Amino acid sequence: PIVQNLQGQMVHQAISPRTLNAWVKVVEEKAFSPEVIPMFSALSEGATPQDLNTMLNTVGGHQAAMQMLKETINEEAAEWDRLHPVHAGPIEPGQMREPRGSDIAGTTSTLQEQIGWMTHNPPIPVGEIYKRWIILGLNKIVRMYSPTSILDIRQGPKEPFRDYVDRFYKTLRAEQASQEVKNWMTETLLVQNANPDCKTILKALGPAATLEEMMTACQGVGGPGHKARVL
Amino acid sequence: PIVQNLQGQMVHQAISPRTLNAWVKVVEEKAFSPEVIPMFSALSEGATPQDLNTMLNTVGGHQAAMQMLKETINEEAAEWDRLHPVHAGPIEPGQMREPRGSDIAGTTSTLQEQIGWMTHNPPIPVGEIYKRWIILGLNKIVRMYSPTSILDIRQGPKEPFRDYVDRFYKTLRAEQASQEVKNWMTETLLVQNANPDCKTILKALGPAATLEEMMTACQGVGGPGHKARVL
Amino acid sequence: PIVQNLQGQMVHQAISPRTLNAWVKVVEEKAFSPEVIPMFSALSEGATPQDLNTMLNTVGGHQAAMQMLKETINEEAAEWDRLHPVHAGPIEPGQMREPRGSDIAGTTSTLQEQIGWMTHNPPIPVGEIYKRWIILGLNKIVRMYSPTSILDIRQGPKEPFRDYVDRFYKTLRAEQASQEVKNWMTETLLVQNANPDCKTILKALGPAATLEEMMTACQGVGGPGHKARVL
Amino acid sequence: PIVQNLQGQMVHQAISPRTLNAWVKVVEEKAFSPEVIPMFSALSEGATPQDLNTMLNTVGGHQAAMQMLKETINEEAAEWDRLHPVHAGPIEPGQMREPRGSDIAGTTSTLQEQIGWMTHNPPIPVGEIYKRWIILGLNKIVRMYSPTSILDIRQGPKEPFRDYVDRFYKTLRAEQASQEVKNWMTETLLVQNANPDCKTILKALGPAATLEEMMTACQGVGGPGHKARVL
Amino acid sequence: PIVQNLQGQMVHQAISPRTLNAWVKVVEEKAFSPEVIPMFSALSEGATPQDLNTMLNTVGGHQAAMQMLKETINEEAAEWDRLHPVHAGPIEPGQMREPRGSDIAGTTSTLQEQIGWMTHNPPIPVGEIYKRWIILGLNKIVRMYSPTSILDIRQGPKEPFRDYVDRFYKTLRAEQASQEVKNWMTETLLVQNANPDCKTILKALGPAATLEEMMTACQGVGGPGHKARVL
Amino acid sequence: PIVQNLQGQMVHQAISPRTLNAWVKVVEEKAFSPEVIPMFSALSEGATPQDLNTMLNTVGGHQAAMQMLKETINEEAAEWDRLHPVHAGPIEPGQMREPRGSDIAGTTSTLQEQIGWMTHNPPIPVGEIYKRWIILGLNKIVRMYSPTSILDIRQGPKEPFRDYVDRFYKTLRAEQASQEVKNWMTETLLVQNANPDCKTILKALGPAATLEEMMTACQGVGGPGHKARVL
Repeated sequence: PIVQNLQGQMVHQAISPRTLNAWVKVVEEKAFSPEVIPMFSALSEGATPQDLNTMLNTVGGHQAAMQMLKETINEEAAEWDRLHPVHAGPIEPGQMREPRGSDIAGTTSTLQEQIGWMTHNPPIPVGEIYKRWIILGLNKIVRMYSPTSILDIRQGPKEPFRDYVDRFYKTLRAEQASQEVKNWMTETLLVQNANPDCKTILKALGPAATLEEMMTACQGVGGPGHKARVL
Repeated sequence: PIVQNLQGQMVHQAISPRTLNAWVKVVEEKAFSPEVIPMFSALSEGATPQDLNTMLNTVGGHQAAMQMLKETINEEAAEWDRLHPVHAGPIEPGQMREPRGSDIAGTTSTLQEQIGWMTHNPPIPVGEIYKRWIILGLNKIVRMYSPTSILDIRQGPKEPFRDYVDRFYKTLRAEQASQEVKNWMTETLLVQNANPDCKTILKALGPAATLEEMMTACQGVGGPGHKARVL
Repeated sequence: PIVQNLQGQMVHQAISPRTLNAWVKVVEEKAFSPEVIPMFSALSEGATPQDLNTMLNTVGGHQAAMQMLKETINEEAAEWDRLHPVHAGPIEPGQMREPRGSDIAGTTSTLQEQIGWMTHNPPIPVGEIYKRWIILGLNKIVRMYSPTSILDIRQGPKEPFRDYVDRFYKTLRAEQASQEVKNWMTETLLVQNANPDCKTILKALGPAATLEEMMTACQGVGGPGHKARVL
Repeated sequence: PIVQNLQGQMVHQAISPRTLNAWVKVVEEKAFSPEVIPMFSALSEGATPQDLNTMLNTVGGHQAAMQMLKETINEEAAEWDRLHPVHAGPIEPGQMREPRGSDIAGTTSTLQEQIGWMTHNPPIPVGEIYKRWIILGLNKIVRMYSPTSILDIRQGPKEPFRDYVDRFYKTLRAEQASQEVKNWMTETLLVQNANPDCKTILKALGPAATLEEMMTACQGVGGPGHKARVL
Repeated sequence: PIVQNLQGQMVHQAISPRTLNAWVKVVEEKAFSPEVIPMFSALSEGATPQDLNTMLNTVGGHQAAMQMLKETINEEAAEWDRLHPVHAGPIEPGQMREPRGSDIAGTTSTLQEQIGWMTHNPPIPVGEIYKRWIILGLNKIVRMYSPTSILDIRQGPKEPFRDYVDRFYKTLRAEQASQEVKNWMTETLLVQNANPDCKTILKALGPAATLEEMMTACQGVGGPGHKARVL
Repeated sequence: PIVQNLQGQMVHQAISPRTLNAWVKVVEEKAFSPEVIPMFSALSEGATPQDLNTMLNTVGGHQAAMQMLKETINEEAAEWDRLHPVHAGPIEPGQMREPRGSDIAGTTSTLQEQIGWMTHNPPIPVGEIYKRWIILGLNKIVRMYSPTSILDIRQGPKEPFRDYVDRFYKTLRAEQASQEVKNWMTETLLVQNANPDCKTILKALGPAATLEEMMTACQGVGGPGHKARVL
């Protein structure tokens, strides 16, 4: 990784292998749940492409999904090669070469080379770009492997609103369709697939009613207060 | 995180996945509680608004909680909107631009602008501002996860004052009413829903008497259904 | 806490959450036992009032004992407030005002200000005074848990004196009895209800003995359990 | 190792027992998996040849395997001596000299010379060469005691495609055949040993198509839902 | 404990709850065995009496033992008063006072007296004085609660000499008698209580060979099953 | 123990009982074993001779070999002391004395001077000498506890040159058998009861074939060695 807030010059610094074992622990235990991606976002911060392949390639398991990840990163590399014109040397003797797509994967590049483009005036953030390609591919892997579908989250007759919301959100989180697509569902579908006791407050009483009145909706067996269950 | 320092200039510091993994170990295995609030408060000390977000976005479980937390912040963001001036003349120097409420909450702002506002004279304490707005959504969660309802608890007929007080005090604290109301729970309701030996001792002891005597009451007695006392 | 202890150069450092979480687990597992009291003293060493408030209120242990521990902080600050009458209240740009009861607990006050009384000449011992208010509150909770009966610990005719001496020193650690009340019990409990062969030996010794002499005594019971030199 | 990032990068740090225990656990779970080579690359960041020897003899299990690895070290160490005619400078330690393949494997060298060499201008990268020799013996064991032959795996009779390729890509990963054979096995052995109506889909999609289109196919083989993670 | 020795700026530190949880697992495990005497004596070199009273009162079990430790300390605090009275010569304002034996055990002294005496030149080391009454205390508990005799150990018929010699040296360490007597014990009892076939091997080996020779001879009687008994 | 992260200044901290205990945790659980020696090196770099004396005397187990090691660390002191000319100074302000046998072991030395020597420029490394002395005692306990009699390790009559490896190389890790007589073990004894096909491969290549060449020889008997090493 590269560190530049301890003193004002960039210096390279080793990865802790314990953290790698913890990232392995989180995808070994929790798999393709959309919550894992935060640990990786924290992992990949302030990295090089050499740190990034180490991070991608420490996950030994899940190789269909890693091979889907590998296809997504090859297609962004390949996009990068056809969106530029074809020459890639220094503009003038003694200036540096231009980043290729494969250099961004650290494939055809070495640590000093990647870091001199990161420290140059102006720099090219090849590490943050390679992290994007993984992060797209993680967002892809969570959706592909989600067991539930966001239109068919439907509220039972014995299920609290808070329990419905816990099923809806996680599934909504793991689905990869757009932000406004996602907000539009929370105006529509969230109401639509609610049980009539919850839906009755959400349609008729609307914006006027308290947040609390909605979150304690469809929980009235035994009156106020939350109900202890082992599940 | 950030390193404010004794006489040096304040400085940014490298992300910890081990803090992050450690934080949601409480959410996953202890759940949300008044007891989380000073651990979260000590854990989120020295944190930027972006570190605060990384921590909250990690949380996978608890999504009717997470939605209660987002909504409860949107009131205090929109409160920040009208406090902010319509016109007051020229923007201060030594700061990148001037924030609005989303820029406080790390939402729209870059980690340079955030530390920029801290480094300006005087400081804008964006992450300390935000740190309460989370605690308010935390407060709201505490009132949606309460399972003891302050009227309908009582002391059982021969049950310890030690266990009753634990019963009444931990309920009282999560109840969201004014202190004058909270004092009425302890003045009236308390006595009343206590069994006759614990009220009778409390009636019998004077105002400068020991609480070590009150706190041992009702251990090895028969109470209603089993007594021989006429009162 | 404060670091550079007792040296003319003291500076505050935030408590690690790992340290705090060690104090939360120490408290949840060992509970309000005699053992945990000096464990609190270590952590209290150079704690501020503002750390001490965190330590007291972050813990998920029995609340009726915590409420009497808090009610001793309230008794001790109205006593201090009784001890020193205080002239002139807070003013906005002021410094080095007199410390009220509320402020020594850290309630009406802020970190920089608490620091101000500790770095004064000669220094106020702001956390020590509050620290002593907690230690009393601890000691009172041990008297609530005390065995009802000292006369039903096992003290029959085969029960050995060293194991009985544990049974008694644990019955005493809970009671916390004065040297004049212990002098009554060493004769007419301890040495009286010793097993026959050991009490014959203890009748020759007499009960005014030291523990070192009492433990040295008892060679003439069968086997090696009571002997001080073993063949 | 040196993990130093401030100053002249010269201050050596001791490797930790705790880290070497977390490493020893990985060998206990997964000795023969290629997810170990990046964990071990991550553990050998910044190592001296003393440290590399400490880490090689920390593993106690897999006797024949770590004595294959040591065979492999000694072969390259002897390769090195007939690759280089005439080693420059003293034949004895502790004066300016060319490290032999034995000084490189740490055997005739000292930490004192190993730091001299790594701190030289240009730096002589003894802990990196010694790393690469361990990596070459480690890959050979990892391929040698691999559990799966690529040829003998097949799809199961009422089995999905998703768990069949979960194994096939992971098996193609520690495969010893070169990329041109690896693409023939992808091209042929995948779709040869696929079950008949998936073979249908495979050939209908063709080879150039995204893997993601194939990962959503052959799911009605598993039928109705009955075992996935609860939201 | 006192840290940062020999730079010209001594520092004091405090003991973390996680350290304390580790300490009292170890002291309650090894209370009656000599194993405890090095642990205490190492931590004395860096401990104030306030540090040593922390290590004493956190242990939490063995009340006859651990209190008799404290009685021994107050016994030897009394001794100190009449072996050296404070202040035989002059005394004046601004001069550092002589320690009393209650100032040694920390009971009457402040922490600044205790660091002040220690950090003088030639030093007054009150931590090293207090360690004598501690180590005496430790020998009194392990002497009284260890019933183990050097006079009942022996080698059975199928017992390895290495197994007998290891138990004998462990019971030798436990036995409190001066080295010249122990040299006698090895001379005599160790040959005398050895197994006849092996008293013959030692008669054939003679008296002037090494400890390595006795324990590597005379082994392997235990059928196939011998491997469980010896390492 | 000492720690240093920066040039030309450092921090001696007091010995953790947690880290003392880890060493005890390796000895109590795994005893004397090859991997004690790595772990012990990784631990002991920052340790003073007083740290190392604490680690030895805290052992409670394996007491006869702790004596064998005590004799070994003492005779190495004697060999260091005897074989350099003696000109043994006193404690002299601003002059460093010449380490002698007893000084290297802490015996006739004190904590200031142990930091002194270890942290000079160029260093005087007494704890690095003292490491090697302890190590040389430990090779003897291991060599006693490890297997022996390389001649008696035979191949089953139905074995296909394949399963002897793990006991055979454990004995060769224990002490190295010389290349001619290890050829002779292989040619004369080891292959003697073997199938004709394995006897034809072993004689063609010679007794000194690679462990890679032999484990990939004799294919498809189904004998000894046809089990998984990790499952």
